[PDB]
Amino acid sequence: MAIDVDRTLAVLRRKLEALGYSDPLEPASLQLVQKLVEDLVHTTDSYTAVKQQCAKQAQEIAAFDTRL
Amino acid sequence: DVDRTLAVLRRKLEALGYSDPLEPASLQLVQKLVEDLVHTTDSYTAVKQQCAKQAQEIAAFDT
Repeated sequence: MAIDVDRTLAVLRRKLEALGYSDPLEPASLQLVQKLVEDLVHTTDSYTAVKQQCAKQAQEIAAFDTRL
Repeated sequence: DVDRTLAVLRRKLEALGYSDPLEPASLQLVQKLVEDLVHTTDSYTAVKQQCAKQAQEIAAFDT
């Protein structure tokens, strides 16, 4: 997961130092920006879900404390 | 359309000796996206680890 982000940064960094991505209205440039946005959305979704998992587990843990 | 307004504005700025104004703006956007992407990924990983711990703690309560 962090490996995927790492790769994304690697590809991005190549593109920036590489030529042909200097024109932000070039389709390749706009889709590069679009990919990053979508990556952030998916990652933000996953973060939200795992926050729920953690929250449910905290509830299960606190449920034991009361049983004793 | 907005695309033509920017193209016109681009041309008039090249004439005045100014580089494409969209490029700097685009770079800043990417800067913020990268930062958010990494920050959110760190938090994700951190919570993901907290779940593992809690999972063990829950496994111990059972047995």
